[PDB]
Amino acid sequence: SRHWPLFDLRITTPRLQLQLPTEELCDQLIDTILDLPFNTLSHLWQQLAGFKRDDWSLPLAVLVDGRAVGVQALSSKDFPITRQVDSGSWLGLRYQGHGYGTEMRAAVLYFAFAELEAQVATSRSFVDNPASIAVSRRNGYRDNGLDRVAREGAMAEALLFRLTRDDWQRHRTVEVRVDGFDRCRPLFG
Amino acid sequence: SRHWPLFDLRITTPRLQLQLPTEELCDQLIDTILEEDLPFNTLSHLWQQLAGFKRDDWSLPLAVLVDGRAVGVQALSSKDFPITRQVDSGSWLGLRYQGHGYGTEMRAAVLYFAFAELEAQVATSRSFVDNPASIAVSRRNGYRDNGLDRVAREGAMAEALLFRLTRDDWQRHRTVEVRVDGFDRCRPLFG
Amino acid sequence: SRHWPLFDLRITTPRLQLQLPTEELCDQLIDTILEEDLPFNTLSHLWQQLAGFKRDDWSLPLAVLVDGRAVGVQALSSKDFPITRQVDSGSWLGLRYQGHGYGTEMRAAVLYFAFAELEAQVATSRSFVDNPASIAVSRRNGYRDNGLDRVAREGAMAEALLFRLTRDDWQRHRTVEVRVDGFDRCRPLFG
Amino acid sequence: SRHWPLFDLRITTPRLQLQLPTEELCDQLIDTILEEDLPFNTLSHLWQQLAGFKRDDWSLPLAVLVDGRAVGVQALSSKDFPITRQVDSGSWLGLRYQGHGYGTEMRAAVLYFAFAELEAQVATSRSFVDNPASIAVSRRNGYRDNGLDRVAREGAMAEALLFRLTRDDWQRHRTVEVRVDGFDRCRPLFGP
Ligand SMILES: [Sm+3]
Repeated sequence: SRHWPLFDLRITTPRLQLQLPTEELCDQLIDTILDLPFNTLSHLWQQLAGFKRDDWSLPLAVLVDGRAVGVQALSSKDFPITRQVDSGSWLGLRYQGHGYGTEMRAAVLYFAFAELEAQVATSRSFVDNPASIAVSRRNGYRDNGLDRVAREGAMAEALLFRLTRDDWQRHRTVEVRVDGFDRCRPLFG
Repeated sequence: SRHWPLFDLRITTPRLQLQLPTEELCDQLIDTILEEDLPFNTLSHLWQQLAGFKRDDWSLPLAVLVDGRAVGVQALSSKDFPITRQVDSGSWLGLRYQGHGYGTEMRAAVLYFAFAELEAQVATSRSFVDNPASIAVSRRNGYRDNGLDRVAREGAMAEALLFRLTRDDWQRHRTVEVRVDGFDRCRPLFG
Repeated sequence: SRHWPLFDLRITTPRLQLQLPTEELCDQLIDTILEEDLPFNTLSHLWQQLAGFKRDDWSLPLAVLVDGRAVGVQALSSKDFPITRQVDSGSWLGLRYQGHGYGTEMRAAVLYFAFAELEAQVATSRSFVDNPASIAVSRRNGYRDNGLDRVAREGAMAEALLFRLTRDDWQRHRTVEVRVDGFDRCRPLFG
Repeated sequence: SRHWPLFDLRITTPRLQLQLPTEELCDQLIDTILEEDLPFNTLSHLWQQLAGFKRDDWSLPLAVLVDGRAVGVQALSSKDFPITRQVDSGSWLGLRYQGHGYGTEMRAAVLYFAFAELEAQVATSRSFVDNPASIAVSRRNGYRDNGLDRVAREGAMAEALLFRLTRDDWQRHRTVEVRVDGFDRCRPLFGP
């Protein structure tokens, strides 16, 4: 939308551009994924609509050559107080195995640490998703506990991760640029 | 969106087209309203209605187009529709588009959709007692009185008129020519 | 509870006493209803209503006592009361206590509390069309017809008649002596 | 209530009795806390937890009694318990009642309930880094480190240590004798 400055945020790496999904990018994302189409829109709509200073979720479309290939989300409750963010992500099947996962994580963590002035970033992976765990290792996260949840009716264990600003800085390798954030700054605090 | 059949629904009258608001229509609708927090408030509300559709609890905000331009919104909603067969409506129309009878026509459009396509038995609406435009729309569309209510509006008491229109009353007295296109693929979502 | 002044409220009529249900009274109300999920569902609903009390959104589920036995519930509730000055009521009465004039006495009890203690200007109620006893109680107490609503009830459509009672209509029709105790300490909670 | 079997559950240790708070016990717990909005805030919170019980999402706030006096609450919670077999706990103890070893004993009580009766596989807890007592309870009860969090607490950032205890570790190292009465009837309430 042209009535919401978060739509003008761009985060760019040498290979990727991240931005809030417009109608066109959402439909590209659904093609990438392909009840699922509506569930995907519904979820993105609800995240966009629920943005508040003290409870926000930014689902960023990840673009390779201008094409949406997945989503890298950043979120936080009580950010102005905790200075802690959490992330989640998915990447289309045919785009996995090319290091986009690591690069797109790098991109949101730069945004978090350099623009939002976060002090900690968290993530989690199912223990049977080594690719996502490898992304966390590469970005310098430290193990931060075990959790058990219901995943499609069966027990799944999740590994939790913690990345401080200092550890982030020591481990970073990806060049990241942020544009459009000046008008957005008042939304976060 | 190209991945949700409700976006292909079209309701057309002699002067109007109603359809689910796309990204472009939402932004046009916000342009109309602005004729600070209001833009996000508006997107947020539309987004939550689009995302919240459930067979047993839905709201359908339809952008109202006059010669291409989004001039306002005519909504229809219902909780437990398959059981109640009762729908409710609410609406707004940009100030510079008021006084042309678009209000009456847009209400007639969703009533046709509710009765002819959804097979509703009853449609309801409400107006603040000091909204003469909405009250006129209801009278021109042949609704019955259905009660007097009171609510809080901006920290003060506001009285509200309730309206009810039944399917047979509508069948026998309706006068607006309405066409619905793209409903067959939507049909399963409602029943 | 000894920590919430609403528990000290007493409304008394010639044959009835109404009060917020304590633990023992909730359990008697459940005894009454049972003339497997039902006990917990009742408990859960009463707890949630007790817990949800807010000045701008409250529900008062009053146990109705005949000779010490909890026989039914006469509820009063209101959203934005300080602004609207309007209250709503609902009730149920155990099967074997029906047909003895308790329904009208229990409505008179809460109506007096609303108009004389809370200083309400309007009281509303609704009754399903297939509940003529409850309809008659509304007519007996002076309520006027105020619309029709359809809702889902046990997976089937049930039509409700809505009722409206102004303070003047209340006054004109009131016959039952009502006394209210323990309200002074509750006063701040309501406004 | 005499219409909800969870009220007939009793968990006892050498010094303590734990049970779901009746109306009288809620009022004693509030008396203990008071040693303005606080009474109703407490009632409303207990009422909501009592009412919110579902197989797939429950919270069990247990009043802790020392010779009939209500000194605190030891809670046990789980979302999707029948699947995860993981429980979480939280608790408070009246200022007057701290430093007597009740915190460790009350934790031991719910752990035994969780592992011996609910057949939990994992128990978790968290403590603010500036709550040395709660941290010591987790350590005395054999929990291991399970990470670091930050939360907003009264408008300021507060760090919390997370703790995790497995059934095996509990079985090997538990020390407190615990008795649980009134659980048989409650079995179907916790299973699918
Ligand atoms: Sm009729």
